[PDB]
Amino acid sequence: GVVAAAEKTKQGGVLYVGSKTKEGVVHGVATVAEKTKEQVTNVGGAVVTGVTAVAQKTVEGAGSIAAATGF
Amino acid sequence: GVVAAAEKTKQGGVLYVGSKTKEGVVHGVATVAEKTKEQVTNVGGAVVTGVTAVAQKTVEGAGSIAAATGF
Repeated sequence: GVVAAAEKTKQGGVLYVGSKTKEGVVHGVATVAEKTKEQVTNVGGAVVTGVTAVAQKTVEGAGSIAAATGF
Repeated sequence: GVVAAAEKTKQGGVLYVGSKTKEGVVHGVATVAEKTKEQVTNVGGAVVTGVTAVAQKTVEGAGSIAAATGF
């Protein structure tokens, strides 16, 4: 069936961000529906979201997503 | 100067409105500014405002508006 497996076996830079916004509306991962059966959202990584969203070295590993929606 | 005068000396229909809206956003008389000196709004009549705004025989009289904005 639906199987997810992730293995991480580890045997063994200036970033300046400046923002100045008077008004800001930010939407990240958004799923919108009126009539649906399944609305599954799977997050294995990063969904860093904001007016000044900064992501630095977020997803650096074994990630597995298995979805069997429907049937 | 600024003078307003109104005199009303009175010496002596089926209206069916049906509305069906799932979502409604209604704005009537709206004045929007970021930097202004005067923002005067004068109402002598009717500003009937709504999702199902109905006006029937509203302004039937002597109405006077005198505005001396500025100078």
